Amino acid sequence: KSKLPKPVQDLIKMIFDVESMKKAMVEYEIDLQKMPLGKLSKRQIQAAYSILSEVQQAVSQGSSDSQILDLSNRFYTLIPHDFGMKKPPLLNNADSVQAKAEMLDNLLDIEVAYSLLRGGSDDSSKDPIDVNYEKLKTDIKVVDRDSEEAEIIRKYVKNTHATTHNAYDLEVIDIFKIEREGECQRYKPFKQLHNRRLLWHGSRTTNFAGILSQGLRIAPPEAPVTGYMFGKGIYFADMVSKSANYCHTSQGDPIGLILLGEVALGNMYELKHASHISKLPKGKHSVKGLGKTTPDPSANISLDGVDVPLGTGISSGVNDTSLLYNEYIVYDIAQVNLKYLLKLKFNFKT
Ligand SMILES: CCc1cc2ncc(CN3CCN(c4ccc(C(=O)NC)nc4)CC3)cc2[nH]c1=O
Repeated sequence: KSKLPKPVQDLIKMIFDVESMKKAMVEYEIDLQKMPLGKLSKRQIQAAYSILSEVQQAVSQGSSDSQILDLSNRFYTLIPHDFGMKKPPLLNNADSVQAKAEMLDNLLDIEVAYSLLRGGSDDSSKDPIDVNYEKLKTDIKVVDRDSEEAEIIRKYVKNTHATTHNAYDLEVIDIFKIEREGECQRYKPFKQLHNRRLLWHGSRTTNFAGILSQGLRIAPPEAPVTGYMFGKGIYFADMVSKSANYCHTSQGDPIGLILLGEVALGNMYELKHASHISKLPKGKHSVKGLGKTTPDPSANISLDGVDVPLGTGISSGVNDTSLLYNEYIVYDIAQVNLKYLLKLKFNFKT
């Protein structure tokens, strides 16, 4: 029987749950009889991204519905969807391509989780919770509720829930301090960069075995750059609720997981609207999508030399922006050092 703290054991059980992975695939309208969890592979996902790229080239060039049909059908051949004996919906627009690119990004983390469960050894004398914990190659410690770091984190949660995200409220259940093996070494060139910020990154519970094992990653070269607002990078928010929406929790599944990462932003490339960029302009280290609302800059505090933007939301003074709240994007995976993982209870008001 595991000697791991009970919150850590509950975390491992949550993230390695196979029925949750199947549920996530059904939510995507994936046909599990044709493409079960076990048959998902990086080469099939990468091929589907390439087809999505072809569909997008065809839509941006103003092709007809009759022209696009063959391209759209190719995507469904690679990733079989649950439509029985009916014609699947046509992928003939930017929105349809973006939704599919987002689904494939998730499949990449689901594939990692399942490959970890299937690729090791079987020993009945060991607690499977300890076996699965070791597969993450991440030290996970419970942060003491009465500590200085816990007070800072709870204040960040309490102060940055947007009024426009008021259909639910958040309750912090557990705060974990995380250290992925090799991440500190990888982060070393960026450890003293200016503008290092502690930012949020939400994801579905089914992504976390992938995130803890492999870290936050960028969609592969096959992925269409136009399927993401600021291109292919790692996206973060300074408002807890903006990132909590990416957990995709519901009344039927109200427990989510959210990360706090130290992000080396350096010289920010400030943008108000979509820019499907491949690379950053010379001298820039990140993109800052300018929101209408920002946490109050005078309330910014420091936690182990990193800026924590935990002030309540105020007007940024930015006009004519596509964004209600800020977002930060890095285009090199080495610019992120994951620090904390929070288990949240979503209390739905609807
Ligand atoms: C503005 C705040 C914000 C934005 C946000 N945007 C997207 C996502 C979804 N997430 C993107 C990365 N994704 C990949 C998985 C594997 C690979 C891989 O294996 N690549 C090689 N790549 C990509 C998994 C799905 C979550 C988000 N959370 C937030 O808080």
